Amino acid sequence: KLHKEPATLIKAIDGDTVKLMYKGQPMTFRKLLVDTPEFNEKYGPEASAFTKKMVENAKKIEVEFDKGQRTDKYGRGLAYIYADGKMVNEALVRQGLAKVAYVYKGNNTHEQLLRKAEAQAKKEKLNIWS
Repeated sequence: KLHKEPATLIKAIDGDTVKLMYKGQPMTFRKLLVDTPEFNEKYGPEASAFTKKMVENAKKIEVEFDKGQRTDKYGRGLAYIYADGKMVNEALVRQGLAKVAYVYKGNNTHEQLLRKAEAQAKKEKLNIWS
């Protein structure tokens, strides 16, 4: 069972990385099970803009850790990010602005949900999939 925890946006970084105040401290988060293009590749700025809008325009941001390792080696929180109850990781993939990433260290709870969204984006030849 996973639980959502409040966070506050500090700064949108790129498609799949964002900085938030979490449990009183600023922390950089990496979105679980997604890979957005780096800003200097195709759909990079598109993925960055999408995430940025979602997190800035949200009234409530939440972070949901999975059951695996909670930080990568670069110190980034590994989480599912929600803006107003809506999962940003999922939205990226469904919009075809991110691919589903390999499972990292037991963090697989929403893998099927995301592969589902990705198959549909691909079926629609949407963005990355055009």
